[PDB]
Amino acid sequence: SASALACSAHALNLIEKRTLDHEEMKALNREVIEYFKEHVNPGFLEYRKSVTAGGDYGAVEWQAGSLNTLVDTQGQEFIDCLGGFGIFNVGHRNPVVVSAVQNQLAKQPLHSQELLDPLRAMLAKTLAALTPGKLKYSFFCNSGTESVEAALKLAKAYQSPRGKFTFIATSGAFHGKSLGALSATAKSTFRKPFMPLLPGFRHVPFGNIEAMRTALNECKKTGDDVAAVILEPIQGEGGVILPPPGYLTAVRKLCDEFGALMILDEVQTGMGRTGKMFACEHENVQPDILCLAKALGGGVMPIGATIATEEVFSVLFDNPFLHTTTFGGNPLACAAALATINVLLEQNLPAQAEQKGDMLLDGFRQLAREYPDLVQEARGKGMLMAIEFVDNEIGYNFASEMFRQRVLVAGTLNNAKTIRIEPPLTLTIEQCELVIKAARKALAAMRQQVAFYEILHLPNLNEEQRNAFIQSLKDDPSQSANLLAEAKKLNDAQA
Amino acid sequence: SASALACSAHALNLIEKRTLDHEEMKALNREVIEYFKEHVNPGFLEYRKSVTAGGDYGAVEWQAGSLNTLVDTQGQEFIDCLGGFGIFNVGHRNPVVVSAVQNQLAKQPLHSQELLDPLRAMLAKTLAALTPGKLKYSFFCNSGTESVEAALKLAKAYQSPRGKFTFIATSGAFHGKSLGALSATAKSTFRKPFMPLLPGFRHVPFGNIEAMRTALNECKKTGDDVAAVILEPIQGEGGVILPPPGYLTAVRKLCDEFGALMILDEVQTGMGRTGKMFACEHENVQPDILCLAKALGGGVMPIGATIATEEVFSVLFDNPFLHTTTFGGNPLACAAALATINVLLEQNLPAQAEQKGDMLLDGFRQLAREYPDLVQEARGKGMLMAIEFVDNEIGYNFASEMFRQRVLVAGTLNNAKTIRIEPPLTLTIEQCELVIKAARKALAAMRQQVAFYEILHLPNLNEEQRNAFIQSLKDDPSQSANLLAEAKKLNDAQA
Amino acid sequence: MLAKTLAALTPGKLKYSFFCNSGTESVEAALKLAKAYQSPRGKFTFIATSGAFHGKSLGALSATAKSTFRKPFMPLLPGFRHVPFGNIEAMRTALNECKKTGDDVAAVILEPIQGEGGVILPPPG
Repeated sequence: SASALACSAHALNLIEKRTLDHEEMKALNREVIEYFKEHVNPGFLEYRKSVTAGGDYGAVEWQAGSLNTLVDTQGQEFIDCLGGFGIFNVGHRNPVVVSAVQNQLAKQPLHSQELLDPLRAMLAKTLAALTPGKLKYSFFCNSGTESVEAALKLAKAYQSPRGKFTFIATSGAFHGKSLGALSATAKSTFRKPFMPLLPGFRHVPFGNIEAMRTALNECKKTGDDVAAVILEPIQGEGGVILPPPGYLTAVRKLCDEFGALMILDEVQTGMGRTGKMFACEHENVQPDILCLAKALGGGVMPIGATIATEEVFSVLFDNPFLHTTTFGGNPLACAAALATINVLLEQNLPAQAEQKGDMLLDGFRQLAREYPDLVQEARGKGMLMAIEFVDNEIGYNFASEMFRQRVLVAGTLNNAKTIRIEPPLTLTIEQCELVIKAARKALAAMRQQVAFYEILHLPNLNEEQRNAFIQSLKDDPSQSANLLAEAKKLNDAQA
Repeated sequence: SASALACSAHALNLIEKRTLDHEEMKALNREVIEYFKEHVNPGFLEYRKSVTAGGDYGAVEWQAGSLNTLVDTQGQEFIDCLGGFGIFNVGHRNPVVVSAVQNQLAKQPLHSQELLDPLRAMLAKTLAALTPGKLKYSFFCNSGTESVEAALKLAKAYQSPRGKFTFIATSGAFHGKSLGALSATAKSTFRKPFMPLLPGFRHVPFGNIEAMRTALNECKKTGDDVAAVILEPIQGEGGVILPPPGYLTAVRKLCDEFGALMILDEVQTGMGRTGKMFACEHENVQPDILCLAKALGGGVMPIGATIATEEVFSVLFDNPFLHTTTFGGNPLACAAALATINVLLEQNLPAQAEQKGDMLLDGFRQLAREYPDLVQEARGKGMLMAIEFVDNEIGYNFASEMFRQRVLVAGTLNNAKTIRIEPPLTLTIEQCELVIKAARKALAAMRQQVAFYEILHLPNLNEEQRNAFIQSLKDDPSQSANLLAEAKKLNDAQA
Repeated sequence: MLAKTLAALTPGKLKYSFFCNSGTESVEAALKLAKAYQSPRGKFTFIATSGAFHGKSLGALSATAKSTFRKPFMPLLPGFRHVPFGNIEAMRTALNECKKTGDDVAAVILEPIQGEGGVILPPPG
């Protein structure tokens, strides 16, 4: 349409604005819907349509409200129970993190890549102090998938001179979408269109120590000895799947036995979300390689980190350029990360995550037994929780109904029936009660709805006998579950 | 030793400081050397030793000086002829980019991942306006290697239902170090320790249209039909290798003929460095997929972009989650990118890059004819230039001698004899002449140096006349050529 | 007796014989010899020629070049490449590029005259 200069200028004018009048708002929303349709992806528009009602599919981000709230272009405020799928552990625009990023921005945002940058050393030292056991050396990148790529490359550089090439992952796992990481990721629909991927990747059931022992033993028998095992301590996109107690310990023991490396993917569970700094600290398990991202950026910067023992990381000492990345370890990202570690440790946000997590999960379990017609079960650990519903449509209506009540929730990439609850660790108790009540009203509306459909498909009743039921349902919506009871109580007698 | 909290607190105290006293500086440099040794990589310390003399290996970054200068922890100012290997096209802490990043930081740094974020739409529209031909849809990530990963995955999703799986790259190419991108990258030492990589990747000589035609025709004959060809318009890491005029056009025609996709990797050559916004505009060639990073962040943010035609990008419309990335398209990075596009277009920095590039390359070629004993050839296009020396030791001494004169230069990952000159496009004419003069003094010192060694190693010489010879060598450097001859004149006469 | 006879009958240092039952099996044994010799030396990729035929067992089929013979059974062995038959510069290019990228060639396999290609004669030398 217009020249690139005009577009950029308009964009900067809109970046400098702090509030919008409604004709400004309507024009901007119309613009972003158009440019999403013609330059980003129209599929996204259809998806949000499936998780909203009416023009709610077209809510546009504008600004962080408070630590735990987001404000769209219309001034509507939302409680964030999504947390960017584990990004905003210390809330939105955390004053400490914003302050550090602002100071380093005043000093120097990106490094020369040639001279020694001090914040990379400081952050590496901090992470060595913060990680269990012999985890000592850190490599910095910009995303979770990049961290997993660095983990895989470390394992390969260490194990290939030892005649081991095959990797074991678990079904339902997610480790990123770059081709290397995608070889470990387990969701069929994510992988099939891009096959062939890396050779020698195998998957076993998550939480099943005997299956994994079988895989390692068979790989040894056939000469395809396993270089590394990679897993999440708790599967995020699988629907917040908790392994049996002692699973991580048994996996460590197994890797020690077969001489395979243990790669723990804590991209989602890390930085205090599960009640401790890292999920592996629940069992005092130290992997050979640990993957971090998301929350490590403090909800301000993109960052990833791959920490390893000196024994394995030493494969990069002779040639320090064997693995690099363009922006990795830039001063802005490092400042963000250091500020985030400081905030988490000074406010003991892991413990808070355990308390608030217990409270929210208590509420969700009570709602789960009150609504077994819609909720299958609620699960979680710390502030990483999920509610699995009976259908996908049901969980869809839940996401929509929560969005209408201005509480942000979203689904899970590998589980279509599950809705995740992943709010900031700074979520207040008041907002905890508010989100529990919001969930209650959501489930109530959904029960009314499923009753309303089920009454329409019952075969053994006349054309006007339903209309009395629909009528009574709508203007007197109180006889609800018990009403549905009445409906079938006539349908089965008329059968 | 110390807790993570103490380390973080110290790091933030140091982020808030703007200058360092002498003893604070000595303690910080000692700290950063230690933590690099024990937590980052000791190999880096050895590398910087190989490109410096004495404590120069231990210069620590601190702050951007001006648009084109960097200041270490000791207050020493360096002219940046490295530009972060193509990152700082608009200089360091560009006021426009810093301003946009600060405004968006005041609103919201990272997006929810659920709602529509407006700056992603704005940037996608801007890039559609700025890119040649039918390049229309953009996917945003955080690095060059991620952009190449998205390019490969687009090609795979498009070509796998058409029975095409193999990829053609070129020798000397660099496309990233994530395993997917690493399958395309061509440098042996980067790839061997991590094999096996993706199957079906082949390489042909860069700039050789008949070799590539041979590869495609043989792949068709054997049923391994090529899905895509990926190449840089000018190989940056290969030593700034220029293809014959018309090569890119012929590659486009060839891909059109065989029904393969053309992936142009402009991670390094993009954003005005080669005298035009994209290098592909020199021949008016539109690829199917275009890769951007580095300079697109304005030297403030990490960002990557993969732009494609609707025909190819439409493979993600039915399932918009088929390829995603955690931080991709965050508001901070988008603000940076829009600011950079604005700066480049408003100050016509591409044309400036052509002018200053021509001037610097003229100077380097003159120095090349004056010093054929050290310089093999100088080459470049716009402000992407390189000087290839006779050996690696020579180019090493050049990098060191330029570092001592406080001009920043570095080598190229795929070429050990070549030193790249990649300064900001905002480099001023005064600094251009200063860099030419610095190169002259460097080459002079290197010639006097090689003379000094050759005089030092002659075996048919006692100690007295050797002391006289190097004494004279110091006291009259312009006689360097003659005395060395004299030295051998005598080293032969007593053999 | 047959191994000794073949040693007497073959040019130069060809000395040891392995006996199988078919051409494709002979090519399989050739490939396995090359692999066992070159894998401890860090070389894995094989170069064949277009129009070549070396058998239809999967190993040999990786070297065989006819599209219709191979496509329905892909994926085959990794690291097999083809260059035009009789073109020494193309093959030199393949070997040099394989060395540059760290995919060093373990072996080159070819017929002295391509039978199924239509009795294709290479240039003298």
